[PDB]
Order: sequence, then structure tokens, then C-alpha cells
Amino acid sequence: MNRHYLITLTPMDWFFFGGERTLDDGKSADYISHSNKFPQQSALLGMIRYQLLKQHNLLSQFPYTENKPTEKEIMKTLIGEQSFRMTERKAKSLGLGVIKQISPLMLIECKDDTSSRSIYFPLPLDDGYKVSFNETSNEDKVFYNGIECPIPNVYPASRKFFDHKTYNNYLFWCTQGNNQIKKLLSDEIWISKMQIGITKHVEEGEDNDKSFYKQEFLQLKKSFIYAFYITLSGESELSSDIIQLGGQRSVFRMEVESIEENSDIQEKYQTAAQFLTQSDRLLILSPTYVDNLKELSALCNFMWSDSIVFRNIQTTNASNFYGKPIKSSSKYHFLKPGSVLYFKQGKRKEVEKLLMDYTYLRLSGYNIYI
RNA sequence: AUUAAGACAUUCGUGAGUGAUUUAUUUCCAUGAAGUGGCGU
Repeated sequence: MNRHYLITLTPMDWFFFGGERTLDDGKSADYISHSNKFPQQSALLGMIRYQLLKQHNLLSQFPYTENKPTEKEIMKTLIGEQSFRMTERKAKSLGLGVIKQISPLMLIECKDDTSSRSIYFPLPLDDGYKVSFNETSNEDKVFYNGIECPIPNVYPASRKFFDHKTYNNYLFWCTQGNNQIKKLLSDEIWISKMQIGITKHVEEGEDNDKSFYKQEFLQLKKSFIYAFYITLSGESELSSDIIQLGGQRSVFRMEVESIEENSDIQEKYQTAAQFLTQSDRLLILSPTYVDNLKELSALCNFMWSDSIVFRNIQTTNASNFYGKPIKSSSKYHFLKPGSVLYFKQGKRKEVEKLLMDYTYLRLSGYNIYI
């Protein structure tokens, strides 16, 4: 039937998950490139597809080449005809091969024990404060670009009011304790180094395009690994290997573990995130892509949200795999993890319906909440 | 096939130029070539 795996990635060296105004972008190519802390789920999909072809010896080698029909059909049945695409955001099927669903990438801490792994999540933006939202006729009201919404009274749940100077919840990641949420600073998880690189020969070149590039390489602290859950169609197999995930040939180690069958991985991820639940808000655990933010703000009053940029590399089975890849023509803005959507009385169901209507994005571990 | 791939912080560069171990300082101070006669009553 279907087969469920847990896939742990261990950084062998300093990795580089980059992208936005990255190098070789032109328009002041901006040699200084900073690494994103996580890869896009598209990178996860592509890595899975690349390794699936590696196991079956179906990769493209040598300069521009061709394909015979039967290997084309086996690539169809294994990986799919087309990469992760934003245009298929409302397709009810993943449009790929044996891959059905992947959980959002999760940060996992591996203590030196048989003891289980602690799952670390970004700290909710509302953690530490209470939002009361007093609404009995006009007593206070705010317009967000021309929409009526209640007033967000925010107090430190410890009265005073929200001092943005004290606000440091965006710098923390959380995990479950006995009954205390364990807060970890982002620096205690990711260490960064700036690298200076040049081309030695020196030929005719112009700045941002000849030499002298600086890249941010991230290292993940000792006992921390990246993980996700995958469902495969059952006629394939995933083998432990050494992978390339990210930019500048960032090399990782796959440990593929088979979890017991009949296990919906979405329920597993939500069980992991259960300790952050609050009855009055929806916690965004992974980037979300509501097609109308004004529509969402209609039913949510205070959206304690941030934004991340998403851009995808678009390739098919027959594409120049050695060349400037085709990037997604549109830049897609996603809701940062840890974002808080505060809804009206009731009305939770149709905002959840708006969030889950992107079933293709739900399957690629994006619009996940708790 | 993954906002990817490719790229030595490198090429040129003398720890060198100018600059007396020189200036000041009596081998000097004290000091008798001196002392005494002897016998032959």
C-alpha cells in the first residue's frame, strides 16, 4: 500500500540554504549572500526525486542528451513529469511519482541516549502575552488598510502594556519540557561564518560578477538534525545515502527509518506540535500561501504574522540539467512559522477551510497549523 | 535536478632609509743618596 518513512538529515559540513537576492542574480548581483536557516520544501521534493533516480540508475549524465520512451515512462511512474510548481497550488493530487506527502522540515535534537528526540519549533509570536480583544460595541477600533477590526489589548502574562523594546519572541525556538516550554536562542542552534572567495586568474570582469564574493555558511549545533516524514507509493524504496541539499554543494547524511504502518504523518507532526496549542489562535507551523491576505484579514483581526519569500526552480524530465535553471516567474510571499492568526468569535472553520483549500501545498508540508 | 553549478583572498612589494661607543678624566700623591769614622794615648 503506502509506506511511511522518517528521514533524518545530518550536516556533514557547513551548509548553505540560500536564495532571494543571491549571487549571479544580476542587477547589482550583491556578492554578499546570506543563508536561509531552512531549505524550501521544493528542495526536499527535489532531493527525494534525485535520490529515487540514483537508486534506479536513471540520472542524466554528459552534455545535452535524449530519453527513450520506456525510461521516460518509468520516470513518470517514479518521480513525475514536472517539478514542484506554484501554479498547481489547488491541485488535489501531488502530481509526482511515488511521493505522496512530506511533513514540513522539523528541527530535531538528538541527545546521547536511547531517549527519544526533542522536536524544536519556532516560538509563537504571542507566547508570553495575552490578547484580550474586548469587543462590546464601539469602544476602540483600528483600520488595517481599510478593514474594520477590534482592538488588540496585549499584556505581558506575568497592568503594563506591550513594550516592543522588550519583544524578543522572534529570536527563540521552543520545545516541550515537563510543564515548562523550553526556550532556546537561535544563535544556540545556528552558528554562521562569512567566507571570502575569489577567482585567481583575473580576467576581464566587473564588480559583483568577476571575483570577491562573500557567502554565509551555516553550521547546526552538535546534537541537532533536520528531519521530515515521507509517504511513498509502496512500489519504490528509499536507501540511506549521502545527499546534496542546499547551495554550494552542502552535503548531508540520510538516515531512512521506517515507521509503523497506517500512520498519518500529518497527525504525527500535529501531535508533536500539540504542546503549543491555544484555543483563541491558529499557530502557523510552516509557510502558508493564502491567495488573498485581505480576505484572510476579513475574518482574522490581529494577524501577528511575518513574511518569507519563496522562489522555486522549475524543471521537467527533459530539461538542461547543466545550465541556468528556470526560476519561478513569480515571487510568492508566505506566512512565517510562529505566526498567529486571531479569529473572530466562531469563524475558525472557514478560515481553516481557506488554509486547507491548498491541498497540494498541504501535501508538501506547507500550510500546516495547530 | 533542490532560489542550483562554477571561483585558492589572490597578484606586486627587501624591515628599510639616516646615525663614529662617543663626550669628560694629569699615572698621579708622600719620601734627604743618605749614616758613621777607627787605631796608633
